[PDB]
Amino acid sequence: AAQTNAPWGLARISSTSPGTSTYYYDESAGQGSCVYVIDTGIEASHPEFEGRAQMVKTYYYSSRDGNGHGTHCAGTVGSRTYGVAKKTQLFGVKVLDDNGSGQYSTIIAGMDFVASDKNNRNCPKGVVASLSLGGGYSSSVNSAAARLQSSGVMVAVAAGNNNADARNYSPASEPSVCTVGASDRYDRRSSFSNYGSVLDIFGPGTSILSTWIGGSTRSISGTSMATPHVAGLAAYLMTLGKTTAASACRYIADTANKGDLSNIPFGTVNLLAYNNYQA
Repeated sequence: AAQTNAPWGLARISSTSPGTSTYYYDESAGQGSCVYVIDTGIEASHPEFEGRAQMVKTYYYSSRDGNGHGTHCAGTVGSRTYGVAKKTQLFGVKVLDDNGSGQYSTIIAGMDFVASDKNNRNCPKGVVASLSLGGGYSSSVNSAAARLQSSGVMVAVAAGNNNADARNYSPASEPSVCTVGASDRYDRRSSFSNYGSVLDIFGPGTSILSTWIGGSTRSISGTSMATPHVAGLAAYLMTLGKTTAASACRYIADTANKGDLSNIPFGTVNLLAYNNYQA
């Protein structure tokens, strides 16, 4: 595969450099892994999702996505035009309101609806969860994240958008998961992006074009945009044999673009999510 004049995010993860405008990948393309987008929900009726998106769970009045973010990121996972893994199912938990917010009661319950619900679904390839969310540090929410990973669900968390050591932010801080940071298109860790010991890989977080509520397709920045790429790739890869739910992060890191970002602090890993598709 070889989708051209692609978003900058997708093209980048297929490329050892920035400055390429075409996305390259395997014909597998996510067919048979599943991904759990944990955020404001999936507008599954989007023409981009071709039936692959759905609302498995919602802790609020409706499954309905009325922010866009849950849809946006969902696209970056498994949209056909904007997404990393273009043949994967997309299982929406709606843990967050349209105010743009929620509780750890819900958040955690979302982590843990999935730890089970994965069962109910079919992913002979493996499952990926996207923590499209983060707050201050809290030791429940981190436990949850672990539990979820512990339970064979490849977890991807945004490092955060506070321009701080992630360690003061959860679920990002949890050792077991893959904590993701953002890069701007010129191989620069993005301004908002958090950092430090904990972070695993980097992704495209910046200017990221993807799906949106009401048929549209817009472009927002954030380290929560970074992650569905990584979950996307995780799911793209776990589908390929190349790794297991546990081994994703440790693979993605072993396979990344080494010393291929700048504006990287001390400690903080210098690696960038690479898909490794020698086309």
